[PDB]
Amino acid sequence: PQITLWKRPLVTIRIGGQLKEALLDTGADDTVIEELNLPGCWKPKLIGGIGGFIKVRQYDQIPVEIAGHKAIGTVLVGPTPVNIIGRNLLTQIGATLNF
Ligand SMILES: CCCC[C@@H](CN[C@@H](CCCC)C(=O)N[C@@H](CCC(N)=O)C(=O)N[C@@H](CCCNC(N)=[NH2+])C(N)=O)NC(=O)[C@@H](NC(=O)[C@@H](NC(C)=O)[C@@H](C)O)[C@@H](C)CC
Repeated sequence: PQITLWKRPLVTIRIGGQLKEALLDTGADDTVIEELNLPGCWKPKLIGGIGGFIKVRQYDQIPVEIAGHKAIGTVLVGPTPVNIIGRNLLTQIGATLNF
């Protein structure tokens, strides 16, 4: 699709069999989702944002369906204020910015 930016670019994703809402975030290197269980092994990581750093769980090679487009890649899980789809998965679905 073509998504304009008058409103937050929120979309439905499927991850681990569950439906969630997430923000398409060109300013995020990585995909960060609120605390939940995912299958498999994770390792501890820290990530930064506007306000500082938080601790997250890094899961690799997780399938995510993003507005009906498939991706498989890293998902970080932790106390993010908003679920965000970052460039690691936006590139997989062919997302670009256009103006
Ligand atoms: C979680 C809240 C929504 C997404 C977030 C994405 N902003 C980018 C900004 C770039 C850094 C300052 C971000 O956090 N990116 C992180 C996301 C985490 C991630 N791992 O991908 C990032 O790329 N982090 C990199 C580091 C890049 C930082 N800069 C740098 N390396 N020079 C990293 N790998 O840790 N937006 C925001 O932080 C903005 N917040 C908002 O829009 C709203 N606030 C809330 C709480 O939703 C609004 C109500 O204010 C800020 C800028 C104020 C207008």
